[PDB]
Amino acid sequence: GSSGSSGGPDLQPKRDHVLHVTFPKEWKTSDLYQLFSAFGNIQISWIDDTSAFVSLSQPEQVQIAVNTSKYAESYRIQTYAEYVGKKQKGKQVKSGPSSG
Repeated sequence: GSSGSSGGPDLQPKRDHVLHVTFPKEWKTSDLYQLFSAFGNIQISWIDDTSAFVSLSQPEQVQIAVNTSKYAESYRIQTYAEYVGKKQKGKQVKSGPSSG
């Protein structure tokens, strides 16, 4: 319990490198790594039974990782902002440059 409002932890930049991927439980760490393997060593974060996160080095890759999910129906990939957007939405016009 503490009073007053001060600073402390720095602020993190837009979560672009991160990608929200939702795959079926049937999947596994092998399916993820292997899939994204195209890029190389990555950090797969297990959130929920069907919720996972992906981390990349360069933003460019994002494009591809997104162009692949387009046709891919089994799984779905989207930008961190795009994903969260649904859950919470501040005050800023929204746009859907992708299916939807």
